[PDB]
Amino acid sequence: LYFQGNMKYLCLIYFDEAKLAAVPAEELAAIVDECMTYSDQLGKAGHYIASHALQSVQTATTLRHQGGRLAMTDGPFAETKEQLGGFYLIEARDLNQALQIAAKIPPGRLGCVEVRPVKEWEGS
Amino acid sequence: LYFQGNMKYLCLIYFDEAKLAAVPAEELAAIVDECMTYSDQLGKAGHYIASHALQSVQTATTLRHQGGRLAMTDGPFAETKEQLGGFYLIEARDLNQALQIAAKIPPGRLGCVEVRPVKEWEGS
Repeated sequence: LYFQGNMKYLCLIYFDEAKLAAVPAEELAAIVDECMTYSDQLGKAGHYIASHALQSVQTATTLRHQGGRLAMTDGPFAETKEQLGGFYLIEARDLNQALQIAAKIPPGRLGCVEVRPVKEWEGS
Repeated sequence: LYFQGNMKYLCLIYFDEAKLAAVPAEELAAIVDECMTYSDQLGKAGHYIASHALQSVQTATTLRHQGGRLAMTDGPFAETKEQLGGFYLIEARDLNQALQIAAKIPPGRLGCVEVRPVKEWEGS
């Protein structure tokens, strides 16, 4: 007998925010539409778990535990070339299938998509 | 009449993977337990939506759309001092309440927690 499935993967959508100005507003809207349509197809296929587009890192607030002290700072965890702009939490039969799905995430064309397996293996 | 709530926030858990070796294995296990207990309390309170610990960035695979070409590379989106090691997707009345919850995420003590509002505002 084998443990019964449910391999989940976090598909991280990374892209330079400073380049959304260069992208025509109408095409940017298309990505949003294709994204809703893709999520629906994923849902019907049984892959969809959750997904969200994130607001600018400018809206972020970071909390860091230093000594035993908590410090609050404006902005993201760190300055990076590409910021985390959204994610898709899915379940697939394996990493290869997860990559096939991630390759189709619409917003991913704005930069890249990092596929990371989660630790939790739900099943029996 | 006001639009009816459901403000969601992504609490990103960041920490240097190279320092999990320095953390005593037993204390590391405690964090895992406090984490399960905290998720349960969050669930009962109505804040919990989803949460996952991520496997090492070594298990990551990144997909990037260049010209019209898709390139696959081993590893994360980029090399950073602290890697994204997990997340909590929650809903709170506002950012201040979201920060109060994030300040209590157990794994957050390994580095920092970035709280980012999602774009989607579900309700009516």
